Formats: sequence, C-alpha cells, structure tokens
Amino acid sequence: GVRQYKIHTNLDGTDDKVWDVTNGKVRFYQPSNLGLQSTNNIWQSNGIGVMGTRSITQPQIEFKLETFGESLEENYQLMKDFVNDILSKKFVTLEYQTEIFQVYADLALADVTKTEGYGKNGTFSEKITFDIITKWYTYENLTFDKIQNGKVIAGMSKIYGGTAPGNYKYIKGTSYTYYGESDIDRLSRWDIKEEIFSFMGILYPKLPKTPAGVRFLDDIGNEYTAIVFKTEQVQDYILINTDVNDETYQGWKGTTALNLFPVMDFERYRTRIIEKGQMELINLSKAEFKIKRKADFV
Amino acid sequence: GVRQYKIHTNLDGTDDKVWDVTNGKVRFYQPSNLGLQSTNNIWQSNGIGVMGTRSITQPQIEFKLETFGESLEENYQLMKDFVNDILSKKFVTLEYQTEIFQVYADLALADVTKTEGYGKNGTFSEKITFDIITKWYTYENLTFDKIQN
Amino acid sequence: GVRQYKIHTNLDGTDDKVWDVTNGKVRFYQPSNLGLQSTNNIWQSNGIGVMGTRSITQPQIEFKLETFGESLEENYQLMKDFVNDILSKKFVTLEYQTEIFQVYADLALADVTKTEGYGKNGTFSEKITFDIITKWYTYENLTFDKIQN
Amino acid sequence: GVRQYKIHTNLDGTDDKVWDVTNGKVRFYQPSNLGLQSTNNIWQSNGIGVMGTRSITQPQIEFKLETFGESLEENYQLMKDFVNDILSKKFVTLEYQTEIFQVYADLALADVTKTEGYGKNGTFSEKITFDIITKWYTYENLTFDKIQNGKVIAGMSKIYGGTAPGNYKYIKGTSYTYYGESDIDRLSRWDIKEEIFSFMGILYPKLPKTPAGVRFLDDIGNEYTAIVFKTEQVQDYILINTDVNDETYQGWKGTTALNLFPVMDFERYRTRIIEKGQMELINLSKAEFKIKRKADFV
Ligand SMILES: [Sr+2]
Ligand SMILES: [Sr+2]
Ligand SMILES: [Sr+2]
Ligand SMILES: [Sr+2]
Repeated sequence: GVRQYKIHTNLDGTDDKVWDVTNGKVRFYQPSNLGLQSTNNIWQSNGIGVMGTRSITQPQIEFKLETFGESLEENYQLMKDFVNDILSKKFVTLEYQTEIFQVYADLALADVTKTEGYGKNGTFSEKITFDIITKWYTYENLTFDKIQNGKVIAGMSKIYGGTAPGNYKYIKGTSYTYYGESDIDRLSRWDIKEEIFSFMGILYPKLPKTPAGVRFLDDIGNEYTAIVFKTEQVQDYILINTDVNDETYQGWKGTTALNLFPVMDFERYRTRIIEKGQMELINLSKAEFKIKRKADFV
Repeated sequence: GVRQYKIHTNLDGTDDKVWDVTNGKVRFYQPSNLGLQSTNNIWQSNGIGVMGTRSITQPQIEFKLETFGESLEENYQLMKDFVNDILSKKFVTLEYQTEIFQVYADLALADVTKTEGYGKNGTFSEKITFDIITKWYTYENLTFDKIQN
Repeated sequence: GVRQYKIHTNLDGTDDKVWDVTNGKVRFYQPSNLGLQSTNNIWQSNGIGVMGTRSITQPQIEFKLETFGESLEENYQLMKDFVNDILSKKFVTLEYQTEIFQVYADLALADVTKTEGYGKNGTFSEKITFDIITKWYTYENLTFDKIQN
Repeated sequence: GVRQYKIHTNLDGTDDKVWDVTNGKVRFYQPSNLGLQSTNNIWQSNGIGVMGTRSITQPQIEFKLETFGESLEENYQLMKDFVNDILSKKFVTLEYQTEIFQVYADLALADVTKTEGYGKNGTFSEKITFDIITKWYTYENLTFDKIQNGKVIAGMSKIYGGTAPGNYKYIKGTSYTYYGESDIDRLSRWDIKEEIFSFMGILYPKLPKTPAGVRFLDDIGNEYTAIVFKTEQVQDYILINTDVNDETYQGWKGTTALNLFPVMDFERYRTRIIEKGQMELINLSKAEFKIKRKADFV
C-alpha cells in the first residue's frame, strides 16, 4: 500500500546492512525532489525551432531525517551509527518501493546536519542531503530460457505412419510441419530484451586453462563484448560485477578469493553497455545473473 | 465553450497517443505565460530612435500538473506513465483549443517535480516546466482547387 | 499499535452497523477534547478551604470528518449514508480502541456541516459535533465462577 | 456530473419562474452550511446519561450572489429583477440537484446586500442570506398501482382439465394455486410507503352532492384523516394543497375558481401528516398526485 524507503550499505553484497527509513528508529521524510531536470539545447532562428541534445540532469535529494530514540543516550547512538555507516561505504543505495515499482538509486553523502534543538528524550529533526550517482535502476534476476519440442500429430507432422511402409501427405496449409529437434535440450537462450548498464554474475567454470566467462551477441549474431578469463586451475565460481564504482573480477576456490583482472582477455571486453540480443556462456557449467537497467523517471 | 489542452506524443503520426490535460486523469492548470517577449534592437542617435530587427523570444511554460487517481497505486501509475511518454518522444505537441482557434506548440520537457506531499488517496500536485521549440502553428489539410467551365 | 475509532448504530444489538472512522471511506480526525471538566464547589473562608461536591462535566467532541470517495457521486452517497445512519438511531456508540484499552461512549448528533469546498473528485472536509450521554464505559462479558474440591 | 442550484418562485404552480443560480446570469456560490444542528436535551443523573427528544434545528444559508451582465444597465436590471421576484412570493423554493439526488428547500429572504464595488461592466458580488422554513424535501409524482392476473398452468392451477370430466390434483407444495381474480381491473392501490407531510392533488369528481375527496387508510384498514367536500354541482376538478404556508382547497368548474373551505368536513380532516398505509378515492373518476416528503440531511 504505502511507500517504503530503504538504505543499503553495499547492495549486491554479502556485507549488506539495511536501514528502514520508513519504519525503523532513523526515518527519512519529505524528499525535496524525486523528479528530473532536462536541458534540451533549443535555440530558435526566425520563429523556427531547432532542438539539440537533451542532457537529463538529476537533482540532490534532501530528506527530513528524524530519530525515534527512548533516551538522550539512545538518540545520540542512533545518529552516530546511521551517519558513519553511510561514510564507511563510498556510496549508498536508496531503494524506492511502492505498489507498482521497486527502483534503486546510488547516492553519495552531500550534507548532514547536527543541532541542539532536541524535543522529548533528546529526539533529532535534521536535514540530510545526497548527491545523485545514478537515479532509478531496476535490480532484477536474469535467467536463461528453455526450448521444448512440439507434440507429434498424425497427418500434421513428418512421420511415415499408419499403413506399411508408412506415409505423409502434402496438404494445403496443414501439410507437414516438423515436430521438434532430436535433443532440443541443447538450446538455451539468455535473452537481453532492453539495454543494460551493470550486472552481478556468479559463473561456474567447467574446464581449467580454457577461457571461461561470458560473451555478448547482437540481434544479427555478432560479438560486441566478452568478459573472459584464462585461469590455471578450476575456480569453484567467478564473481563478476560490471558496476563502474566497484568493478569486481574475482575467482573463488574454496574460501580463497583471487584477483582475475590481469588474467582477463582485454581485447574481447570492448564495452560494459549490453545491447539487445543474447548472452552466450563460454566454458561454463552453470551461471547466475543479477541485471540492473536504468530508468530516468519513475 | 471553455479551453481545451491536448498533449500529443506524435501529431501527424500513426503512433500518436493523446493526453487530455483539461478532462483526463492527468491535468494541466495555471499556465505561467502564453504570451511572448521581443528584443527590438533599438539604438538611439542624438535622441532620435532607430529600430533594428525584432527577435521574438518564446518563454518556458510552467503548468500546475495535478493527478486524479482513485488509489495511491493509480496516482503513481499516472506519474510513471505520463512523464515517461513525454520522455519516449524527443518532443511533444501541446494543442491549445478554444471557440475561435486550434493552435499547437512543440514542447520539450524542461523540469518535472515529484514530492511526498499528498492529499487524499495519494493525490499529486506538482509543477511541470516545458521548453519552447515552436510556439503556435496551425496544422491543417492542404488540397488542390478545380476549375469549372 | 495505533488508535482505532469505530461508530456503531445500535451496539448490544443484532441490527448493528459499524463504521470505521479510522480505516474506512468516512474518517474522523483531530478530536476536540477527550478529557473532562470538573466543578468541585470550593469556597474559601479566611484562607481556609472548604470543598463541596465534584460534578464531573463532559464536553462536546468535535471531529474533522473527511470522506475518501472516488467520484463526486461516491463522495455525496458517503455523506448521505453516514449522517442518516446516525440519525436513524436515537444515539450512537463511539468506540475508542488502543493497545491498553477498549472504551465506548454513547453520543447524540449535535452538529454536522456540509459545504461546497471540494478538493479532488469531490472530497469533503467537514466538522461533526457530538453531545455526551455517557463518556467511557467498558463493555465486558460477565460469567459465573465454579468451585472445585 | 456537477451540482445544480435552481430558484423557483412557485413550485407546484403554473406561474413558476425558474432562476438558474448554477448556469444563468444570476449565480449562487459558496453556501454557508447545508448540514444541520440538533438539541438532544441530555440531562445526567449521577454520571449516567438520559436522552430526551432531538429538536433538529436548521441554520440560515448564506450564498455569495454574483451577477453576469454585459453592461452596468444589465447588472442593475438583474439585481432589481432577481430580488423583487423573491419578494413577490412570500417564500421561495431552492432545488439542490446532483448525480444521486434532487432535494428542495423552502426559503424566506433573510438579508440581501447591494454595494458600489463593481468589477468589470458593473459586475456584482453580494451576500444573500435565507431563513429555513423546510429543509430538504423530495418532490415526486405519486401514482396508483395495478394488479395483474397470474398465468394458468396445468396441474398447478385450479382448473378441471385434460381427460374428461376435468381433473385437479392435491399435491404436496405444488398442489392447486388460484390463477387470479375475475375482473382484477377493479383492484388499485395508491400506496404510501414512507410518512409524507404536504401534497398537491388534482381531484376529478364523479357525482355531485356526494362527498368527493380523498381519505387515508392506515396499515389495518382504518381511517385517520380525510379531505372530503360536499359540492352542489360537479366540479371539473378539485385542487387541494396541504402546504402549511399556502393551503388551497378550490373547486374549478370551467374558468371559474370556487373556494371549498366551508363545504369541507372539518371533523374527518384530523391531521395533515400522512402515515404508512393506502389512500382511497371517495366519489372520484381520476386522480393526479404530487407528494412532497421531508429528509433532514441529504
Ligand atoms: Sr556493491
Ligand atoms: Sr512527428
Ligand atoms: Sr442498544
Ligand atoms: Sr405553492
């Protein structure tokens, strides 16, 4: 029903800490602006209008930060904890949640205030300002799709059935339509339907010393970018993050984390921006993905 | 009788989508300025005035955008839809309609606001600013004339 | 957690109709006074104080009655229904509910207002006044007790 | 969709001039109070509350009266016309109309203002106050109800049918149910379902010198009130109005109007307030009724 605001230390991460700015002790209220500003570069000659390029500018969000402590002691620990947790991580993910959507925004701390105007049991009413890194991005799970064989029908499919030594008739429209492929279980598509910017991936390699990772194909089946690593031993899994702020390329074997960046194919990794088409898995047994697409206004 | 404000995605186009900002769920109210500004380049020599060329400058129109949803869910879907539709097309055609005229102005999204100051059933009252591409033009059918004996 | 206000037509009765003035379409907000006034009859002779009898006086409760309808049609049916239901029964039971208590108060309709200051989709913001018959009474179940050997 | 306010000089009368205070040149805006006040007579003994009788009091309605003339001459011409039309009739009828209801009020002019603060073309913005006579009453057309014969069914109805000499069977539940009544066209009920206060009936009498007029039956088929007149000649129609303020009891014959007050039965006419039951026509060929019924809050 009502709106939910959550503050994450490091999202897409095991060491995540979540703060309920809607329900918890530290609450965010009255956001300054959740919209957008755009500068379209429209210059007009003799009444006729010429339009340039629109550079969508995102404005700082200022929240009325309130604390709900029981004692002056509690209210002071509440501010010290919340503000330092935001400082410990270089950037904080603000989740906007409603009946229709669940968007996220990466914010850096711009300004926080601390004053001595306390109400009852030392409660704070302050203003917290944030700088926009990226406004509104959907964090969704990206899974492969499977292809299934169509059922066999007499007269409709290619079979030599009924009376010996079999028959199949050429009809007009109904004629003969192939049933399905022998072992259709080999076809798997990882469909990229809309343009994506950054992603979290867990790749399970098959063979050691063979380039392991992912490649990206466009609508015409041409490779544009590929994150591939040539390791010495079989990594249990490779943890790859395409996010610009905290790029991660680490191979995992047991409890040991290895920096896979120098082993990577620098030539094949041409771009981070994934286009419409499909993703192919190179030398992988299994793969788990978390896709994050941007949305200007939500 | 009264004034009508339509918002077209692509006027003259097969993929046109029309928003009634005078009757529909998403409404435009109190336009900032519908007039014009002009810079005449008047230079004066010894008290005598000489006039150059008038550059008619068009100013940004700011509307008091209101949403008429039945639930918090409706009002959010109206903001998530109306604003993105204006963003999907590089420019949007605003139609001014009255008893005497039906002019059109090509707008580009300059600024839109979203705040948590809601009324009843999550009602929205925000300010939407547009940049002027071309102010007031008549979109009309052009046909040949026949000559009779 | 939060406070619940309910309006009953006839409580302790089969023909009861309940209105959620906290959650429903017709809502009660900002009660004027939920406390009490007392006149103790204290007259003082030469600095010494003599106290009579305290006649605890109960004051009228005035609520900011708001409607949450989807259309002008709905908002008008909402007021016509709620006010006539209060009129049909000679007195209405107002239930005060919280984490700690569930009290009830018998009220007669003192004053209700209807004005043409409608917001969005014809929503009402009016003041409803009630006269106190009996303020705060606990409605509990009275059962016998058994004796064991 | 939107609300319609209308002012009537003489509702229920031929000389009814209607002023559209929602659409017309003279407009009513911002009604002060359309609600109600009540005095419940609550006396309290030892903390326990005893409730008396509720006197529902109606408050004055004050409208922001605006004029929409084209010249100073037209605006002065509206103020003079609108206010004198209200003064010509002892009381004026308001019409509160919406998508769901159409209620009426009987107002009396309490206060009207005339000032020299003219807007554009001699525009007027003045406050008009009204005193409440009757607040919210429905004005509806009351008609009799007709009774129709039920259809004849084999085995279900009382008939001697099929194989000779006719047979009707006693069954359990289905048995024999009578079809209808011979000459069921004689049965006509003028139904009264809710308590009514005043009415404007046009009575068409049959026989001269025989008491002609309506009588009212309660739920047990007894008489409480009756408006009955004994005329010397056949009146073409008797016009009866039960309105307290302007009671009319006139017998029209041709173009001549006759006062029927002294000819009326004073003992039979016990009350004006009509109760739940039915109306009976005494010595009447035809009847046309308009029933007005009160509603405290609408
Ligand atoms: Sr991260
Ligand atoms: Sr176009
Ligand atoms: Sr009772
Ligand atoms: Sr009359």
